[PDB]
Amino acid sequence: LRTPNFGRKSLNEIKEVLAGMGLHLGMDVPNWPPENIEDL
DNA sequence: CGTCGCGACTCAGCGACTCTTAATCGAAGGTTAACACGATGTTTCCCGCCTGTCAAGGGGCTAAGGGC
Repeated sequence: LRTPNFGRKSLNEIKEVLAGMGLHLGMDVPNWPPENIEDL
C-alpha cells in the first residue's frame, strides 16, 4: 500500500511463492543479511 | 628251365604356418620430354523469398482508486 501496482490482485501470491521456497512472512531479523557478510 | 616284357610298389624327394602373455615413445625417404583446345568443374555477387528485429499505432482485459 506504499507504492503503485501492488493492489489486491497480487497481494498473497508473492507471499505464497516465498513461503513455498522455504521462507515465510518474516521469521527473521529486519534487514539482517543486508551486508556482504552473508552473501552467497 | 632261366630271363625279361610288362606292371605296381612304397620310399625318398620337393613345397609349407607360428614365434607366449601386458608392457618402454611418434612420426618416418625416393621418380623428374613439352603443348593445345575443349568439357568440367570452382568461386563471387546478386537478386528472390524468407526469415527476425524492434519500433509505431491501437484496443481489450485486468485491476486499482474514488464516490455514494
